[PDB]
Amino acid sequence: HSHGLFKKLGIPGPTPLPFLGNILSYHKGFCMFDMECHKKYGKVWGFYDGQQPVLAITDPDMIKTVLVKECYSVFTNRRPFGPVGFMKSAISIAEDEEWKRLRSLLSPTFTSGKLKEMVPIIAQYGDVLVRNLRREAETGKPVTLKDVFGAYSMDVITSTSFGVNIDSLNNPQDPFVENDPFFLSITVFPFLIPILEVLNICVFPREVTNFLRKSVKRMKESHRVDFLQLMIDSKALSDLELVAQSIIFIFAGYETTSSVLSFIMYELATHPDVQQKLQEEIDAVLPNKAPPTYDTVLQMEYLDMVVNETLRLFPIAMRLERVCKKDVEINGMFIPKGVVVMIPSYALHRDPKYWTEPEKFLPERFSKKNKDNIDPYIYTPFGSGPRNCIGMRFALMNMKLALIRVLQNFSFKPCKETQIPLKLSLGGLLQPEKPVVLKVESR
Amino acid sequence: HSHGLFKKLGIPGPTPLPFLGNILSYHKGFCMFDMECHKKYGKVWGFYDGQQPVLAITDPDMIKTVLVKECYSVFTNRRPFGPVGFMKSAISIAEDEEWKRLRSLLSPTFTSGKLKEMVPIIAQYGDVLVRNLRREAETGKPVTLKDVFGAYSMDVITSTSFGVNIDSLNNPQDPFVENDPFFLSITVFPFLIPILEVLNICVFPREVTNFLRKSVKRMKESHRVDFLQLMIDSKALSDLELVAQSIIFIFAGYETTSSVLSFIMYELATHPDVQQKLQEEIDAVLPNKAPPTYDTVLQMEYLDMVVNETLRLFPIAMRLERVCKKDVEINGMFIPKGVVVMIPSYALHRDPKYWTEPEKFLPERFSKKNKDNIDPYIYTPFGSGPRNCIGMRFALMNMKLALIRVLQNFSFKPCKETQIPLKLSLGGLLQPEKPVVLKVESR
Ligand code: HEM
Ligand code: HEM
Repeated sequence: HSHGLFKKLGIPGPTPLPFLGNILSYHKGFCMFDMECHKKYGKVWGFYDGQQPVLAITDPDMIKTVLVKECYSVFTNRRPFGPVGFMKSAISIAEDEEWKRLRSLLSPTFTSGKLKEMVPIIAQYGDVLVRNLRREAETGKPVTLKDVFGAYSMDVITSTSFGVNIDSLNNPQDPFVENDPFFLSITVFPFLIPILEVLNICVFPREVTNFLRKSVKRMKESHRVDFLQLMIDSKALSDLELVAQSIIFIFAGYETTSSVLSFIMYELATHPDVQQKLQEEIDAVLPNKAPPTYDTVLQMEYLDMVVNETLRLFPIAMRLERVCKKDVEINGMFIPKGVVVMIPSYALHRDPKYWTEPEKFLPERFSKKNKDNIDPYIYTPFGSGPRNCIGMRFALMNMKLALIRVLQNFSFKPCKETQIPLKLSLGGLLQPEKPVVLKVESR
Repeated sequence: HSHGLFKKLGIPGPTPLPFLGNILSYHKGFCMFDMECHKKYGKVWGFYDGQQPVLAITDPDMIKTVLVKECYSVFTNRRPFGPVGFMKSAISIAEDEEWKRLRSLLSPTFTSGKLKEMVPIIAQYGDVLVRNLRREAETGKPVTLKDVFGAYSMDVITSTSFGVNIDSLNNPQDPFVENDPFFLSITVFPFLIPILEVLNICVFPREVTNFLRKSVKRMKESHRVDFLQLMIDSKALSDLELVAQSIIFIFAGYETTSSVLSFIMYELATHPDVQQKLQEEIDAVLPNKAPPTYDTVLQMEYLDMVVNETLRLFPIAMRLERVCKKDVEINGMFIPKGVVVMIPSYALHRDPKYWTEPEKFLPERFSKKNKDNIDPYIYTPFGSGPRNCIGMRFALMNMKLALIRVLQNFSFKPCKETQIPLKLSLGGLLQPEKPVVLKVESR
């Protein structure tokens, strides 16, 4: 019974219940629980995910020590969840030297030279997204963004990860990836995890994967550029190791790209002045609906300010977590072994200590005048340090290339069904209660 | 399902059954299973303790690499058993840097200077053992050795570990330590170990310990020398850490000292020529039943030859085990991570490759002429390397000091109930089927 740990260290926090800990406070959500704790407990507090002590830090120098300084020594891996199966070889689930080999083997896949080669492929579906948009604009009714953006993010994934060119929205019969009530029990009962592993049970639907893996056996052997072809050229890797990384690239590129693009278009439709100014910049850099290029995207500054400010209001990861590998003492406080150090990214992005009017959508926070006054460890939408988001530059380029072609042809206004203000899904995922619906008018 | 590992590496061994592995071959015992495997599979073979692959090595250079060379790097810890409770801080159960701190903090307790201070204490009970022997000799009937030796080993433990002077055989109402059907299930079902730990269940009777711990709270604080006083003088230790080590000293000093002394007196009674020659040397170094001292024991060579030769026939540990911490390659073979490397000490001590007439009791193998021709890694009754038996010199001095006072007064002859030949307990423990009973005559 380690529930007396945070009071044995003099660290404030909510009082844990037996077995459950503080998981009953998650009825508001992880975001609201972190904002309420940071408000009443200060810079450092602790809580218990069942029997697992979780220490939350908000000090920028202390965050820098965890994410960047003592990364390879103390804070190398995140906390493990339940039955992972063969997915233990995922770069995000790998630990210690196992991860260092994968992070070094997959880093060249996200080079500035390799990414510029991917711009023409994902810009093709930017035209396909407009094709499905023009129809759902000429059909004359509000459009659910997560459908067209989910299809776009799916098409971008398949062509960049394997090259299987599909129109996910127009070919939904073959998607082929249409893929609390247990994870609440799994964290309070971590002793049941080895039982599910020996039963071949996994948190992911285990019957999947196998149909995505046998497709790599025919195309890897029996001039095209994609994530797969860049991994085969590369001690050396395994065939099953190649499958696990491609699965984590789809999960990290599907729900993330669509949700952020959904939050962005919600902020643009609710702020026509920002949408008006952004479309003027898009028309200025790209005259007469010019095709967006790699060098063109990296020039539009107001587009970068819009993407950065929406990621502040909605950091879809919510938290940054590291596992304390041994008894250490960082920046003046003692961290015992086994404690999960957590960085509340959502709570820090809405703190009046660093942001003026946190609930407001003000893209001018990230202009070249005020961008220098932003702490790189208070604003971490992609994490930081050696274990940051390895697909950060790919996601930014993928999302912006869609925002240009979408705004080059359409203006977005709210509808009667648009949930204003937007209510964050009290669930576990950082999304909105009711899906975003907007009016799409042709320019 | 890792049962194809040893055949994926080209390593011979018995074919494992699902779930069970090769545990059904333990109906003969660990000793006979290791002798049958070393006979038909050669220098290296592998088997499965349920789902745990165990690689057995017999090459002396390969044993030296595991026990001595790559000890701190690869082969640092032994395999873990079931619910350990607070006993995870035991030096023998500790792992990695946690063990290095305990092995360094407890090594001075077994110094040649500290041990010579313990000789007068354990020689006192050598007189008490003769006192109970003279009565059970004058009572005129065969004597069960494990009773008088178990009481002697218990009295030596209590006085050396805490100083509580008792006559365990004459005060058995207050001992106070009178302390397969589950461990076979626990190794085939290792997924049930975390369940027993969270239920406060331990492999040891958990209701014990607590009554031995509250006695240290009154005597540690509220000039005497013992194992306890030598540990208090000593980053620094914890109070609960001091309790765990004293428990492992009793378990390692009770069953081991009594059983080896039981095997020795069986070999002496069945070989009167060895008992006659040993008593003549004891009378020569110690004239007229002289009291044995520290320097006297280290002079009797034939006594050392008798103790060493009995430990060859009965290495009560049977096996030496280390856990492979990472993928390595020792002396020309690849050892994957997680494989338990095992040294069959019993099988090596009875191998005709290094011993002539292995089943014979010939103390002349360890004379100063033939002791140089014995490989220190084929004969390992106390292990080897940094994680060898830390109480080796204490056990040798404790057992010899009893053998001198016992043989200074009594001769030992077999009886009608003496099991000849001695049948090793088919159980898990390295002992004899039926307890040893001998005739004790006064000189
Ligand atoms: C808007 C889009 C995205 C956001 C906001 C985002 C955010 C994040 C964050 C906050 C982390 C944790 C960083 C840390 O713990 O220090 C992370 C990790 C990671 N992300 Fe993303 N991500 C996005 C898209 C992607 C994409 C498109 C990919 C791949 C194609 C990707 C692959 C990964 C991987 C593999 C990791 C784990 C890296 C490791 O453990 O070494 N992410 N991401
Ligand atoms: C005839 C008596 C004894 C024999 C034959 C014996 C044998 C052994 C063997 C074979 C090992 C394993 C070595 C290895 O794995 O490399 C061991 C370990 C150990 N023994 Fe003994 N032992 C005896 C008595 C004792 C006594 C009297 C004590 C303490 C008072 C003791 C304390 C220990 C400890 C603590 C370990 C584990 C050391 C570590 O893990 O670092 N043993 N013993």
